[PDB]
Amino acid sequence: VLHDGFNFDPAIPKADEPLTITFKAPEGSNFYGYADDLYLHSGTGANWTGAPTWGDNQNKYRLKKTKDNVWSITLSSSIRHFYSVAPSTPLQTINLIVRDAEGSQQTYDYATLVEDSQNGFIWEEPQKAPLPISGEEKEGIHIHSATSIMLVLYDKDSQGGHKDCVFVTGNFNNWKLDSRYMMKYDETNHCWWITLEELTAGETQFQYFVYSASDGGTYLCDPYCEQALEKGVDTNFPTGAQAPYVSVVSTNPQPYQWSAGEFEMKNKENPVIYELLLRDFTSSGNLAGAMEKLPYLKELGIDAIELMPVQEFAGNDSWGYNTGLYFALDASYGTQNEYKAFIDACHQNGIAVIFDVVYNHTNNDNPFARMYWDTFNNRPSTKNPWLNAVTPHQKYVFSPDDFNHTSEQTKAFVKRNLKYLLDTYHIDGFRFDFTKGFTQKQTTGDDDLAATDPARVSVLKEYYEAVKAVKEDAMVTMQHFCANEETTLATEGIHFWRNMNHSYCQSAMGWKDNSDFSGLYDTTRPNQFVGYMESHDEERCAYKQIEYGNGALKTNLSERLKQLSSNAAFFFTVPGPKMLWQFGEMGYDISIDENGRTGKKPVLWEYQTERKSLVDIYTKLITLRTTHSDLFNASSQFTWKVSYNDWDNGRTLTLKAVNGKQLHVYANFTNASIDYTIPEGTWYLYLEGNPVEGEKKISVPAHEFRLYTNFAE
Ligand SMILES: OC[C@H]1O[C@H](OC[C@H]2O[C@H](O[C@H]3[C@H](O)[C@@H](O)[C@@H](O[C@H]4[C@H](O)[C@@H](O)[C@@H](O[C@H]5[C@H](O)[C@@H](O)[C@@H](O[C@H]6[C@H](O)[C@@H](O)[C@@H](O)O[C@@H]6CO)O[C@@H]5CO)O[C@@H]4CO)O[C@@H]3CO)[C@H](O)[C@@H](O)[C@@H]2O[C@H]2O[C@H](CO)[C@@H](O)[C@H](O)[C@H]2O)[C@H](O)[C@@H](O)[C@@H]1O
Ligand SMILES: OC[C@H]1O[C@H](O[C@H]2[C@H](O)[C@@H](O)[C@@H](O[C@H]3[C@H](O)[C@@H](O)[C@@H](O[C@H]4[C@H](O)[C@@H](O)[C@@H](O[C@H]5[C@H](O)[C@@H](O)[C@@H](O)O[C@@H]5CO)O[C@@H]4CO)O[C@@H]3CO)O[C@@H]2CO)[C@H](O)[C@@H](O)[C@@H]1O
Ligand SMILES: OC[C@H]1O[C@H](O[C@H]2[C@H](O)[C@@H](O)[C@@H](O[C@H]3[C@H](O)[C@@H](O)[C@@H](O[C@H]4[C@H](O)[C@@H](O)[C@@H](O[C@H]5[C@H](O)[C@@H](O)[C@@H](O)O[C@@H]5CO)O[C@@H]4CO)O[C@@H]3CO)O[C@@H]2CO)[C@H](O)[C@@H](O)[C@@H]1O
Ligand SMILES: [Ca+2]
Ligand SMILES: [Mn+2]
Repeated sequence: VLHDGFNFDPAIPKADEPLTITFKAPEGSNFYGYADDLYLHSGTGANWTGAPTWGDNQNKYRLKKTKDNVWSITLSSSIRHFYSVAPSTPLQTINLIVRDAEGSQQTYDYATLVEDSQNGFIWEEPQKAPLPISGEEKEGIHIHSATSIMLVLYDKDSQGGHKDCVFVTGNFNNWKLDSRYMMKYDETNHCWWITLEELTAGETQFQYFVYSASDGGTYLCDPYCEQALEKGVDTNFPTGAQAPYVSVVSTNPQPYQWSAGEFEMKNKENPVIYELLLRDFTSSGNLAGAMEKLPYLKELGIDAIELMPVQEFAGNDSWGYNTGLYFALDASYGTQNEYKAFIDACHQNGIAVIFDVVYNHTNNDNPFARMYWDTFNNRPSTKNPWLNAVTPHQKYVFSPDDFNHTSEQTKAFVKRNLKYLLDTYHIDGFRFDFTKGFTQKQTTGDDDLAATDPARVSVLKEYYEAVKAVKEDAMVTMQHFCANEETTLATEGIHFWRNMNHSYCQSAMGWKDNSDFSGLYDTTRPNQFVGYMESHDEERCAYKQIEYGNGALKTNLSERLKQLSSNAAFFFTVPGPKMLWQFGEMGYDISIDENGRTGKKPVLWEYQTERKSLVDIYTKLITLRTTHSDLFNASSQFTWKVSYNDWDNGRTLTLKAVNGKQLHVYANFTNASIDYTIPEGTWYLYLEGNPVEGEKKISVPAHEFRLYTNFAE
């Protein structure tokens, strides 16, 4: 009798006996009805000792077809002799891939356990025992003492099944599988657990080996670790450990001393948000480099820094939209305490901190993925309780590992992670990446995906309410781009990205086509829409000038900075929260496609002095929202003429406070001077408080604006 996949004679592989491996292709699978022989790509232990060169078709690697959909191979003399393993090396796992002769079609990483009598690895029945703790955050790493930690690993698949055993391996047992480090299973709580005793204080490194007869075994780290080494990044990644991740825990942490107490976001109803990628914001690409620039951002007058994703992402050179671990921040930007110090410094400068967080998808490195994996199709198992096997929204497939947001396990994980980041890092709110992806509906395009999904609306409220329960003044922004759902969710106090990049690129270039600014201001709830001329996802307004500008806007820096300054006068002057992408204030004009869309960008701090005239305008316009905040109250009456038809005679905006304060802006986006009659009144050129007669007529040069207040300071 044969199960689907790999079968073993002897049933329990023995390191020092021969082994017959029989592979049975399951129905639908890619070798189902395959006619020819298959080949074995295999090796022992974490790093596949003795693996051949991919495609080596020596007879010793041939699996003979013995029946329909059944192939067999014998590892002769012994397993140890087959892989040339030394007699005193514990041989505890065998990793198996079957492939065609061409090395084109294949199965994916699988392992089984090997008993090594000769070296003292004898199998034992795993014990059942009750979890000795209770409560809502049972899973993960509990520091019991300087010398002991309890590990708790959730294990229940979507078919109600679980693994057969779990070993903990690490620096404490030289990365071996050992019967003393077998976790006990609690069937009521659906958790493996163990206490590691007799650790030396300092740093414990570990991973799990999880095993079932039906799934085989796999190495994975703890999803709740706060610190991880990643193989290919950390030079000290342990030799005995398998890629990708090793969990790190200190039983004696040096705990960060937070300054003073109580931080509140300034201008909290309508903040100016600076979107920052640590990788490209400074030459050092890290927190320490960014910390040197907090004085610059404070003077700029911003209310909040939005950090592009800092949760552990694949490798160390990324935008961050490829999260492998959610409770560990990426050590390429710095240590846990450097993240706290950076956030503390922001706070001490008056600046809030928002984390960009990515819950649509994770990657193949996530323990949640590795726990229940399909080794035939290289994607999450259909039994995976957190992840979809196949992305429901086929228009947008950013990784193989799409979260199921109708899973209770997924929802509990996201809420616990949002609470963790608020409690540990003292952050001020969240920008949720791609909330449109929090859906189980089968779709193939933009319109079917964008149609209302009441379950998507419902889970986004749940996530919002979970954040508010922890910090009632936390700012929750969602990158959604689904109009009907945004109306419902904006009513609850959720903020939404309002993408005005297209219009302000067109105006920056001097093209009136599709230049309508009006989408920046939602007339119903202007404070719920975070409007931007630029984001990390879009082309730079100052780059489009160079590539496609009308006339002098291609070549004349002076004129380009005037036009970008006029854009800003039609942006920071508008009620509701606003976002700028790093260096827009200094006319950053490298194409998004330079060095590839997500590639490292040039770091051009010399632009801060060479385009200081634009930095000054941004600073004054942003600072105006602090010094005259009563003007930008959403109660203020706001009117503007910013359509396709508002061009040859200028664009206008007037903002009128209930207390009688007024702001008026005129701009000429054209390539020629235009005559304008200032509206009636006594006006000051606030960016210069020198008075100006209203009902008076001026010539406004190409690309320039005039800003007027009916107050002098
Ligand atoms: O380490 C390897 C590698 O991994 C990474 O790559 C992952 C991807 O990252 C990036 O994509 C991100 C965005 O940055 C993020 O902001 C977010 O953006 C999504 C939106 O959430 C989603 O809604 C959708 O937007 C659509 C929109 O829905 C639709 O309605 C319309 O909207 C317009 C409208 O048409 C218009 O009228 C106007 O009103 O404005 C609207 C707003 O635009 O069109 C929108 C845009 O199409 O899509 C966007 C993204 O475009 O979420 C994603 C993912 O979290 C990168 O931009 C992307 O290139 C990366 O994918 C790359 O890598 C993948 C595998 O690794 C691969 O599958 C993919 O093909 C490949 O290109 C890291 O971040 C890298 O740094 C790293 O090296
Ligand atoms: O420090 C030791 C060592 O560590 C790292 O390599 C080890 C891996 O971390 C470990 O997983 C294991 O690698 C396995 C691999 O996981 C497994 O999938 C298989 O790899 C096959 C692919 O399956 C197969 O498709 C083919 O891959 C091609 C790929 O198709 C092609 O598109 C292109 O990208 O190149 C690939 C390479 O030929 O072949 C590979 C096998 O080559 O088997 C692997 C084991 O052989 O063990 C690795 C070695 O210990 C580090 O990456 C390595 O530098 C370090 O020396
Ligand atoms: O009346 C005759 C003429 O009128 C119209 O064309 C003129 C436009 O009205 C005018 O604004 C100006 O066009 C600008 C355009 O507004 C501006 O955006 C820029 O266009 C660039 C894009 O910015 C750039 O991204 C790229 O667009 C590509 C895109 O990358 C690609 O993926 C795909 O979508 O195709 C697009 C090209 O179709 O390149 C364009 C440049 O082609 O600069 C434009 C001017 O260079 O000038 C137009 C006349 O030159 C009508 O549109 C036209 O049909 C009539 O013939
Ligand atoms: Ca990383
Ligand atoms: Mn999704």
